[PDB]
Amino acid sequence: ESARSLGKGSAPPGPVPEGSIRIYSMRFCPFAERTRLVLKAKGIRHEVININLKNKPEWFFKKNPFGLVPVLENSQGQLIYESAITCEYLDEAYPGKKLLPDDPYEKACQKMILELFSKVPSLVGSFIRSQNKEDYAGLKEEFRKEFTKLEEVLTNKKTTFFGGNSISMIDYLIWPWFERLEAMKLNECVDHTPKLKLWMAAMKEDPTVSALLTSEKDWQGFLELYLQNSPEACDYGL
Amino acid sequence: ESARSLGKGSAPPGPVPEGSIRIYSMRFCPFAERTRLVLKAKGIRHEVININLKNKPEWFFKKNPFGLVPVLENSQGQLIYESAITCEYLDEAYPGKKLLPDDPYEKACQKMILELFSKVPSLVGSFIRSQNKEDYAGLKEEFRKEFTKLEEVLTNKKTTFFGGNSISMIDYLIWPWFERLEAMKLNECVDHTPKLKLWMAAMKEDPTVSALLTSEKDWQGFLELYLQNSPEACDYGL
Ligand SMILES: *CC(=O)Nc1ccc(Cl)c(S(=O)(=O)N(C)CCOC)c1
Ligand SMILES: *CC(=O)Nc1ccc(Cl)c(S(=O)(=O)N(C)CCOC)c1
Repeated sequence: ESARSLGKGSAPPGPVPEGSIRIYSMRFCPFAERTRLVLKAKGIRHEVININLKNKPEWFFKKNPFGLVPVLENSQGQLIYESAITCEYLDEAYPGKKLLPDDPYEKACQKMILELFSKVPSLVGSFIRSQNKEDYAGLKEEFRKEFTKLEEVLTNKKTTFFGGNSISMIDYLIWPWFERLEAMKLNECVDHTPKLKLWMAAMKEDPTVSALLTSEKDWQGFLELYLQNSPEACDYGL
Repeated sequence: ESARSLGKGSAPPGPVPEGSIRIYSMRFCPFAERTRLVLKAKGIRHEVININLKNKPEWFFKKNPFGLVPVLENSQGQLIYESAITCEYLDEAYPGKKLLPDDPYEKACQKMILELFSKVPSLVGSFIRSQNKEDYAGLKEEFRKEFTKLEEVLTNKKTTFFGGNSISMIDYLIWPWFERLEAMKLNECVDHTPKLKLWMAAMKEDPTVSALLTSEKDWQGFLELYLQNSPEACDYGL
């Protein structure tokens, strides 16, 4: 019940309490998962408001002019949007495990890997446009070309994760699209990328990843409603 | 002569000397201008190699797998690519005026403005596809819609520049597309954005901006060669 989304007609929410940060999220949004993985990895006390992205509250555009999740709002009333900006803000503003390195070059390397990854989220988009076994063969080739680039980074570094032998920001920033691969029937696309495939196994063992992972049944329930343009897609399961 | 570009058949260059950083650039590339504005604003000793982007040296893909400028290479042999990553790396790695704020929220704000700007560079692309007075009217409307978003930020802050009353990273990151507006005959697109129009006048007075500004005759010379796919476009004037 508590996780039910707010949509059109919902009262603007009150001030974020001191000692807490608020995320405007949607339970199946991969971009907002980035921000929730960081909040959990850093142990930041927070509250979640889920937004019905099919049936947005008008007041939500006061939080983010683009009308997109994720959005952070703190007790001072500051608003931060764009998933990679929300994650970096949280790593700098809060104590705990640093997810980005302090060294400028190593930090730039994490960003360059994110850049290597930057076509993957629009391919997941495009997966919607796949109607038949022919489009599905092309889609799989497109994922393979992108995954080879990430495979090369792990072969150069010979580390468990993209930022070294410990999980760091860059892993959490790319993870949500890998999480969705099995439910999209694109698991085979890591078959030519053995290190990327072991990276996925190591990610699923991470306490933070494991605490936020959605079951394939849960993601399928969402997608089917999403693809009808159902106002209930966002509240699948509730 | 010294600024002449290296292209196909050119010897791989030697190691970057200690005390210097190298940029792989192209004299009329707006993305690489971002990095050169930062190098100049921060007083960083550097050397420039200009790349013939129409006739790339094969060795240039060893600097950047994407084959794009800008690229930084330091004396340790580290490579940094993507214009916004090269600029942030330089602000963190070198002394002088900080171009990004230390406060995490104010830094996130600069990034959110960059996000507001993110459609402008592909419209400049698209300006190439404009053939006639009708396409030019549509193009102008598209620039206006984007410029209104930046106009709102200056009206909210009531500062000279996008990051406060002093010029900072965010100004240098968006400047190169405004510099090119007069030569593209898109000067009129700031006519409904009076604060953005005054921001352009303040930018042209900045010592760093003014030191790197290319004349309209120089940019026209480049564009005409560029649009023929001339291998000499990059060396216009030399
Ligand atoms: C927050 C969010 O879900 N944004 C977003 C925007 C575009 C696309 Cl394509 C996606 S998706 O790849 O997960 N897919 C279409 C399912 C929809 O997720 C809302 C997500
Ligand atoms: C470095 C660089 O010039 N990159 C680049 C990539 C695409 C586009 Cl469209 C441009 S441009 O908007 O300046 N224009 C097409 C002129 C070409 O500049 C090389 C630049």
